[PDB]
Amino acid sequence: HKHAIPANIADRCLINPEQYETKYKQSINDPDTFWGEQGKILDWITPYQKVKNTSFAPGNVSIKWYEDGTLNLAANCLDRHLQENGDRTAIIWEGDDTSQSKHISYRELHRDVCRFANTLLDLGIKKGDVVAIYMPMVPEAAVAMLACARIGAVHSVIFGGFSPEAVAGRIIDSSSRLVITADEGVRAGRSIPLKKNVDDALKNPNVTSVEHVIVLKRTGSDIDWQEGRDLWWRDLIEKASPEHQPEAMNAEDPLFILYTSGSTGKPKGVLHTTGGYLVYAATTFKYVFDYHPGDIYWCTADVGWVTGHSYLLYGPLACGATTLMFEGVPNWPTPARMCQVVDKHQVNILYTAPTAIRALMAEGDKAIEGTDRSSLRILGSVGEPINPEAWEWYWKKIGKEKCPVVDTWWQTETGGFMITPLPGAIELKAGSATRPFFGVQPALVDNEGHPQEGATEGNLVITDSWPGQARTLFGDHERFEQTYFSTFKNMYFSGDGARRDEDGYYWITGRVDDVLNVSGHRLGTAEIESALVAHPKIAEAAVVGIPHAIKGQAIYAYVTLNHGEEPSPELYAEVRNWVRKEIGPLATPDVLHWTDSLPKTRSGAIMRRILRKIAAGDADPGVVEKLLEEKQA
Ligand SMILES: CC(C)(COP(=O)(O)OP(=O)(O)OC[C@H]1O[C@@H](n2cnc3c(N)ncnc32)[C@H](O)[C@@H]1OP(=O)(O)O)[C@@H](O)C(=O)NCCC(=O)NCCS
Ligand SMILES: CCCOP(=O)(O)OC[C@H]1O[C@@H](n2cnc3c(N)ncnc32)[C@H](O)[C@@H]1O
Repeated sequence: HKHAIPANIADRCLINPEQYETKYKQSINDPDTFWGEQGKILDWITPYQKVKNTSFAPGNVSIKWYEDGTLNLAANCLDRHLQENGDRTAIIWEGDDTSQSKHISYRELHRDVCRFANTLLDLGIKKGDVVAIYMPMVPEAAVAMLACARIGAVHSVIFGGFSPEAVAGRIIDSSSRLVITADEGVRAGRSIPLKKNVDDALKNPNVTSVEHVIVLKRTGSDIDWQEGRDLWWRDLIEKASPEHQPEAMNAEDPLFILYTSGSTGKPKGVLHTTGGYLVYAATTFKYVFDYHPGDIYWCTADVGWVTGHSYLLYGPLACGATTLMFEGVPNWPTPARMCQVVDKHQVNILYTAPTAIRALMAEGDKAIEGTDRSSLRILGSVGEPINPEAWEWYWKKIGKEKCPVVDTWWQTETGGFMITPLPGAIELKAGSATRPFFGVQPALVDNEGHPQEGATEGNLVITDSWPGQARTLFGDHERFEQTYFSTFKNMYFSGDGARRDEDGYYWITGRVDDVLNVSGHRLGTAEIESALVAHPKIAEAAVVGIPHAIKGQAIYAYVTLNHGEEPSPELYAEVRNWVRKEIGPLATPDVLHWTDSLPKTRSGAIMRRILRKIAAGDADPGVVEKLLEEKQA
């Protein structure tokens, strides 16, 4: 049944159950008053007058918030805190090696961001230019992002785990002018060859836009160097002035791109602007994590993903929080690592992923052995569904039965939390995201777009805009309309399925499109198919997800070879390595199913549902039996 709000939370919560109901209803009935007042969570250089100005209508998808106002994201995350809180830790950095760590005051963070901003400008970088950031979990990644935002440059963070080919792709689509990386990343006592990956990516003859590469000496390893192109981070920043006066950006000036896998084609750059995004990130962070000054906060998400943008850096810093940046993996060297970090830094709010929770739970009490955990007050979960027994293990083992768990459902296209508990306001059901946040109107529709009311299930749509909504796909607004606003007209389609129970709670069941969730990573099946088919021995491929006790879904690839070609264990490894090279280790098929029996319709279209069910272990009609025999082997 429900978990009641505990008294300690009741005594402190910013939002109680009555306040939730009042605010939500105003957020929907009168969003201009509600967000007009709520926008004051930030400092504006010139105040807005218009608040909500959005349309989801066919041929007129247009989203604007606070449009006539100006601000600077770097000033809201840094400058404004300096006067009263400049000595406060903005970022606690915990190294993969626990003997290495740092506390970085707001004043120290501000200074390096000013220096790096001048560094960028001196390099000929201007407002509107795209800057690729391919960084490990080090504070210099945050410096780079915040300095881009300060000067109105549009950063494009590329997750460090992508391959040279995945990196080149992103640089080409975005016309990145600059690449910011490190000699090597460090993760689980191991090096990641980031700069060398950059070298390989930049040899792709279709990469034409890049003028420099800035390189942080993280490990001091021997690397190759291209004179003139390659610049050391330290060389540049030490010669830069610490004085930088921030200019006003418009609320709708582009802030960042994030490449996101979709149901069809290669990943596209989900674009966020400035005002609405930052208002929404700060508002959701504060209310949902019940942030009180002095609260130590740790989100485990990588900087390379939206969770890392909104809830490691932007939400927290705007709010004047201490946010923890962990360099490593929550279970290395031992499964107790995560909770040792909590004890070490007296962390009060912990926000992580179900895959991580499941990985720790497999280790049982080894995940908590020798650790206290008493500083914790709030837990959270993001990225994927969480089953009740993982939710209960997390709530009992990590939170000592004392901490509410906020299961936050949202996406890269939403900027911030969409459906989530608030810890002082909403009683928890293990596995449920619960109720919509302020300004969020979910609905469920069937495949024909018919709204489904009460306790039912359907396709999860949002029926109006909210301040943190992505504004477009980089260079392709028509695709943006087509992808999200064309299936169910006048509505934003999330691509997820959900049920709503008799209490009005949402239970997110997962993607209903051809998108996979693998270790809490969003990947398209079509893009893995392309990677595979690009192999010179492969003619066809069909990728499906299957359940996996830790990963959530594993990648199961049915593969048809060019005629005359034979399978082998050599070829098996080689085809996995092939995808590892095309995209990255994150997209590596778990299973390869060699077949000549791909099930096609009368018009040659792949019957995915049957592949899915067969892989899950349970025209030319004969193919099913051959597929089942093969699967059995
Ligand atoms: C559970 C988890 C901690 C396990 O991590 P893991 O032990 O490294 O295993 P993963 O499946 O994640 O990674 C697979 C590979 O990618 C590599 N990798 C992972 N993150 C990397 C990074 N940041 N940079 C470079 N390589 C990375 C690993 O080293 C591994 O490589 P290998 O096969 O050569 O050994 C991790 O998958 C995780 O935190 N996922 C949740 C995602 C999330 O945070 N959700 C919300 C984000 S929006
Ligand atoms: C939120 C950070 C992840 O952003 P991405 O844009 O990479 O992925 C969004 C998708 O992750 C799943 N998802 C995310 N959170 C949840 C969640 N809390 N419960 C169930 N599924 C979730 C949903 O399917 C969603 O469409």
